[PDB]
Amino acid sequence: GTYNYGEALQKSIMFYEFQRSGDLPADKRDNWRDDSGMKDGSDVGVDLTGGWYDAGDHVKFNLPMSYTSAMLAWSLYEDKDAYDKSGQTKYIMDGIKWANDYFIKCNPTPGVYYYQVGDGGKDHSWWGPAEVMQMERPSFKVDASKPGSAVCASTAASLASAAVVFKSSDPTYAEKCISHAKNLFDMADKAKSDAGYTAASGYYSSSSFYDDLSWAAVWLYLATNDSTYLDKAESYVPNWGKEQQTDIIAYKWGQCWDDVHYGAELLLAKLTNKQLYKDSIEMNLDFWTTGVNGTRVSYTPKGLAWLFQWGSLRHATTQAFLAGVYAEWEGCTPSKVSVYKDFLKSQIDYALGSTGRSFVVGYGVNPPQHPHHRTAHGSWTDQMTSPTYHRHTIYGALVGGPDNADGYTDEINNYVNNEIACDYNAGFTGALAKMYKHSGGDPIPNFKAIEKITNDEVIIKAGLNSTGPNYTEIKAVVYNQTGWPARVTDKISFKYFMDLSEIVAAGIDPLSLVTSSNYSEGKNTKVSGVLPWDVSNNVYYVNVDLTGENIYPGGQSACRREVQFRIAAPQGTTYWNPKNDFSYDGLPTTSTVNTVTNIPVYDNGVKVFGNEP
Amino acid sequence: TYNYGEALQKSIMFYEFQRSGDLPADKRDNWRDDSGMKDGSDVGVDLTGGWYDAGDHVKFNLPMSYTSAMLAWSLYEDKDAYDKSGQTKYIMDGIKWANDYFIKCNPTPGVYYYQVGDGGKDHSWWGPAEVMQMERPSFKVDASKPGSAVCASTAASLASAAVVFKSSDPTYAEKCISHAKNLFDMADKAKSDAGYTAASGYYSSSSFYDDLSWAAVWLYLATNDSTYLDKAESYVPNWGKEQQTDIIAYKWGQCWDDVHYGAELLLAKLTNKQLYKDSIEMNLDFWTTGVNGTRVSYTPKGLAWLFQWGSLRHATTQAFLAGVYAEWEGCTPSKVSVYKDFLKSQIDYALGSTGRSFVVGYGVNPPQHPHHRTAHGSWTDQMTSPTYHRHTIYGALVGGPDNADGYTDEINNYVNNEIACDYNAGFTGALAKMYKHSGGDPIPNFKAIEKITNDEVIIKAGLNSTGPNYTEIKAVVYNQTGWPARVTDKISFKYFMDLSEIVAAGIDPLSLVTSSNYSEGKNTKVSGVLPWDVSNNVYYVNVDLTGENIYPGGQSACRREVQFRIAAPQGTTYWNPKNDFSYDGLPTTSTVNTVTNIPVYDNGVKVFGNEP
Ligand SMILES: OC[C@H]1O[C@@H](O[C@H]2[C@H](O)[C@@H](O)[C@H](S[C@H]3[C@H](O)[C@@H](O)[C@H](O[C@H]4[C@H](O)[C@@H](O)[C@H](S)O[C@@H]4CO)O[C@@H]3CO)O[C@@H]2CO)[C@H](O)[C@@H](O)[C@@H]1S
Ligand SMILES: OC[C@H]1O[C@@H](O[C@H]2[C@H](O)[C@@H](O)[C@H](S[C@H]3[C@H](O)[C@@H](O)[C@H](O[C@H]4[C@H](O)[C@@H](O)[C@H](S)O[C@@H]4CO)O[C@@H]3CO)O[C@@H]2CO)[C@H](O)[C@@H](O)[C@@H]1S
Ligand SMILES: [Ca+2]
Ligand SMILES: [Ca+2]
Ligand SMILES: [Ca+2]
Ligand SMILES: [Ca+2]
Ligand SMILES: [Mg+2]
Ligand SMILES: [Mg+2]
Ligand SMILES: [Mg+2]
Ligand SMILES: [Mg+2]
Ligand SMILES: [Mg+2]
Ligand code: NI
Repeated sequence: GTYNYGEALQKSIMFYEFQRSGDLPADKRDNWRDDSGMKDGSDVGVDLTGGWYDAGDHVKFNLPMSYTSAMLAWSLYEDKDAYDKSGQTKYIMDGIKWANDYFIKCNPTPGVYYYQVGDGGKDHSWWGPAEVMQMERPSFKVDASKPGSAVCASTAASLASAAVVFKSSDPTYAEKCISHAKNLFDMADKAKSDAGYTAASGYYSSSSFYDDLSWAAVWLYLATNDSTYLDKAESYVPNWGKEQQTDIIAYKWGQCWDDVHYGAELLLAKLTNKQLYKDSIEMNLDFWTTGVNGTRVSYTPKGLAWLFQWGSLRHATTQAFLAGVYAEWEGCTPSKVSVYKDFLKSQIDYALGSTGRSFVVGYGVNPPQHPHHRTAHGSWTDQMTSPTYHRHTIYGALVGGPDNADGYTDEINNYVNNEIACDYNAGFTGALAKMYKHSGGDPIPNFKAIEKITNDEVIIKAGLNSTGPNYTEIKAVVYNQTGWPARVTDKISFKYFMDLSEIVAAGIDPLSLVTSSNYSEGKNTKVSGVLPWDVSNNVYYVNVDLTGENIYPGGQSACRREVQFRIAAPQGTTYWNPKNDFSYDGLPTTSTVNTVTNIPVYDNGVKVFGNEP
Repeated sequence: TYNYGEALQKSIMFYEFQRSGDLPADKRDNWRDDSGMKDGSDVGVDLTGGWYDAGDHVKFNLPMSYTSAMLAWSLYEDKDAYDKSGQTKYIMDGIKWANDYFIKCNPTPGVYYYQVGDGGKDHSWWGPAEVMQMERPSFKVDASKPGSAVCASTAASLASAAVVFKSSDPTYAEKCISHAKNLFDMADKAKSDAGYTAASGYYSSSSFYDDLSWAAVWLYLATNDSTYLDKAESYVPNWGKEQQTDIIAYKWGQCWDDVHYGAELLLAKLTNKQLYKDSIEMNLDFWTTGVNGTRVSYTPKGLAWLFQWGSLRHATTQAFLAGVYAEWEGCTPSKVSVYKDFLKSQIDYALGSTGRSFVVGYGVNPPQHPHHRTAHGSWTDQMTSPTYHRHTIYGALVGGPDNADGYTDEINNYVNNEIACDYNAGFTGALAKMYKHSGGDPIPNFKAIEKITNDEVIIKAGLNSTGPNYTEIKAVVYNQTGWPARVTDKISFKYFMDLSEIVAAGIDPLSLVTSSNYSEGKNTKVSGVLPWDVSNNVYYVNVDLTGENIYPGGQSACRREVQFRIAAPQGTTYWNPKNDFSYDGLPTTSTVNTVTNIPVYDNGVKVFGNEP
């Protein structure tokens, strides 16, 4: 049971690059993600482009998004040596900056914070790649009158933690992050309410904000060194959730997007050395390991600390991270250090392959093949079932995980065991960095996700629609099956080649033949008259132009354009011979079209599919 | 402000968890059992019983008798509090538990066993009382080797017990008196602690005239024979004085080593002489308002702090004496409220006035790591494992904070976090008085039947070595018993296989060869292949550990490793471990892990794992 923690780490970081929204950098290392959500914020007149899509959807939910970047920054703060040695420092910093540059955009003026872009209902009702989304993507904000303490504080924490890890390499950016972190924190602190945080209801409803206030205050303290914030962080503790039948700080759950008091108390213990926080975090970690006060988290037969049905791996690997960080602190109860470090490894190893298979996409043995993800799947027909395989490998994604009995099924709509999301990989990345520091495992040098194109991106299918002594009528259908990256193809055209030697010999002008279209989709489709290709050899063709048609891989009608065209010799004549026409050879009889390779398709004049005579 | 009745109830219960010997069937806990069952066997005397002193298992009669004497004093002073709280039965059972033991320790006139167990050997092992393996020698005093303090302290315990048992059990009261008289005679004739040596380093005595007066006072109350009152008073000029003065010491407090405080309090009530009234009030004043420019230290949060060791023990004991004296008609009127305020303030500090309780299993945020072997319940002779106490020793008052209220709840801090008999003695009496004054209902029908929080007996296994014709298993059984901790000498386990392939090969499953390369216990017996459910071709290998002295008291002690193999004829290739029930999930390495398909039995009863 040996696992390459370095490779797992580099892939977990790369996962977020695949989640990026906005104007993607020229230096990206994949060939399947491209610009998307480019009009984000346009509905309110604010540039809100950037950030990460939440899960297998394209909504930008700022609570889990900010929780994610705050956790990544925490990891970099605790283990920079791991990121430097593994050569991954540059990549995680770029990811941290990607999320935070967007949060800065979301705080355009003091007192205003945009916390979501996209409508859950509108976004989830379409199954296709991010690059060609066609639906409205509304922007939502909170302010003094419509407060969002949890999301504002979670974002302040992300910005503040970003400042901590960026201060050394670029103080100006760190300074800017702190400025926005302070405003968002003040908004959250004064309001003490999530009343205005409504667009995320049912997706990321907030069940607490005092935890976020402490978490944000702790990070502002670390970024500014102003104890004002440390006092504030401690002041919220009495208001944190407690254990039902006692008056003790809650300890039977774990660090997650909705509950960050575990991370806050862990850091408060390290920063103040106060018994209360040491007792609290150890009660939580003990519950996750050896058990405490006659209570322990459930464990699957195969060794996974199982909190509950949704994202079991997410919870276990996040706790593994906290256990690892706390175990290295001098204040940790000496007798628990080994228990905590063993827990860190056991849970991470479960995710990586201890049961005989990996739960990380594109990593290890038998990794998940069908994670619930729209863009990685790459349907061009708005169907979760087509194609029957994922066209892209979204490296590093940690799936939800098995049930309490280690039961797991790899299906695209097992939206409970196979979901993937930013928050699922956040603590995981931190735990991996800690294990790499402990046990190594070499990352793949200069790793990239430049995929081989596995299906022809723009094709054409054709068949004989009608025939007569003086004519041939073809039914052709062009299909946009683009995926590298998925894209609108509005400059497509195709050519139908004929040998008109028989027309010339009959004493008829080959360029005089009547071309026509019985039917076609698209206001712009244009069928040319007969044009010369290689006159010396009597080869001519008909050009069918679809330029202007916004064909995109987002539905049956969307991805295609059918065009029926005919070429006719004079009425009443019988010398027309389609049998010596290049494009007629092997042409499917009947109108039941089949893919053909002798009716070449061009993209902006460049042949991309099929052959010429 | 606090529930004094519940506190009182649990403080009494504390002693039940300290009990050594053959425990009663009416026991209200499921984690303590018979222990120290051979106590006295080295001298041919049944010396079983009594209370273990602190977080250890030595029976130190000086603090033990001080404790029971103080508990009886409380019952004598406040029977009405015990009756109303419905705890009378429980404190009387405790008082009798200690005194029945002291009686056993006085087997013949002039002979007194004052200790069972050796501090050095007892403290060198960290585990539950029920499975102690070390020798526990008995020690005695007699005319040639005297122990005046321990003999008189025991006489006081027995005589005070007689006073409170006289009404309900006059015969036992007489029994206690008979023995009290003999031990006091021993102490009075000898006037020396020269032979009291086995407790050196733990409870060495620094005075015995105080014990002589304390015993004489109780013998007088028990017998009404003026002879004893005269003796009690005759020892006063021999009590320790305050340095450079002829003043009876007043700057310390009532405790196992110095009982002149309790003796003078009682002598004041019994004789009304000014000498005694002045002396006890000088002590109480020193502890409250201060006196002659001197006063005990107080912590910022209100704790009268006497000494680093057991600060709570001293403060709550003085609280008890203050309460008793304050109620007496002879107490200076103006000091009555002062003394009663002190009683409440010191008790409230112990119960939770600083924001947390210093009483195990009581109030808000009580101590979780008291220095106590059996409550912790380690099965590996490790103070550090497990990292939490497997049992809740209700009522135990911890040592207490430093002079700045600093307190660290950790198992290894035996100075501020140990618990002991004497720590709860005066405490119990002060609690009875607070209950009488402010109430607080005890918990109805309270018992300490805990849920089993860890599998008491488990087995871990792994694949030792394999082959095309065999499977070799390495398994380790572990005794992690705690309810109660116990020797598991009737343990066995079964390894199940499906031998359909053997039958199909024309071979007799019962002919396969079983063997063992390594075995930890000398009684380990690995059977040949046996039938279990032949209808489904299920056979098994039975591994019997019966006879093994497996106990929760050490890394090697609690476990037994067994490596066994089952093999088909050499050269054959039909052996298939995959359809074997016990092979499923088996760690494919010599590194073992907890498994649930190799069931463990205790006297034939399956206690861990599943069968096919
Ligand atoms: O009281 C117990 C603890 O509850 C914690 O709160 C829980 C809450 O009780 C529970 O219902 C949700 S389930 C939640 C899941 O955690 C998210 O990861 C998941 O995300 C969805 C997203 O909503 C979808 O839009 C996309 S398509 O898929 C992702 C897949 O993950 O949504 C689920 C439903 O909202 O989790 C809460 C957090 O753990 C409290 O935080 C804790 O304090 C207490 S003790
Ligand atoms: O000089 C001032 C007064 O001294 C009194 O005598 C003191 C003595 O000087 C002092 O050393 C001890 S400290 C002692 C403590 O009292 C015990 O309760 C404690 O018990 C230990 C036990 O020894 C261990 O075997 C077990 S595992 O743990 C328990 C934990 O409590 O041991 C401590 C060290 O031996 O206290 C004496 C009594 O107060 C005189 O009695 C007094 O007259 C004078 S004025
Ligand atoms: Ca929260
Ligand atoms: Ca032709
Ligand atoms: Ca003495
Ligand atoms: Ca078999
Ligand atoms: Mg660009
Ligand atoms: Mg570090
Ligand atoms: Mg603790
Ligand atoms: Mg019995
Ligand atoms: Mg079978
Ligand atoms: Ni598949």
